[PDB]
Amino acid sequence: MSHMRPAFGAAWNRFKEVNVNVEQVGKLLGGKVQHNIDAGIFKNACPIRMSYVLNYCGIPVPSNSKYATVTGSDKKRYMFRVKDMIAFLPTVLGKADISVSSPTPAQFAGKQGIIIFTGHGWLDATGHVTLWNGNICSDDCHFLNGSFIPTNATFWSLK
Repeated sequence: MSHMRPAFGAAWNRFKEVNVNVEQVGKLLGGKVQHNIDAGIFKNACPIRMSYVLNYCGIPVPSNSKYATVTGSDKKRYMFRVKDMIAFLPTVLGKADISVSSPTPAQFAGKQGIIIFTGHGWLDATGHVTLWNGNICSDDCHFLNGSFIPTNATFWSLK
C-alpha cells in the first residue's frame, strides 16, 4: 500500500503562511504555542511550522506518547521538538525516497518535496525540516547553518 502525500503546492502555500521567526510564529498561531514561545520554552519555530503545514494539508498531528504536542488557538496539535517531527514524518509518508550522507543540492536536482537535514552543532545532534522546490528551500537549506554541520539529508517527493 502506498501512503498519500500532501500536494507540493498546498504544503508550499501553508509554509509560506508561517515563514517568519519563532516569536512571530507564536504571535500568529496564538494560544499555548504563543504562550510557550513568549515564555522561552519553545525556541525552535521549525517543528511548529511543519506541524501547521501537516495539519492544514490533511495530516492531523496525533495525540501520541511519542510526540510532544500542545495546542494552538485552533485546537489543533503542534509539535515543538524537531526530533519528534523527524520521527513522525516516515510514519505518515512512508519510507523516504532519498536519504544520503554528506548532503549536497546536486543529489536533489529536479526534485520537489519535504526535506530533513540532520547533523550536529558543537554540543548536540540537531536537525531542520523544510520544503525544497528543486532550487531553494522554503526557509533555509542545510547542505554542505551558523555552526551546524550537516551529515544526512532525507527527502520525500511531493506532487
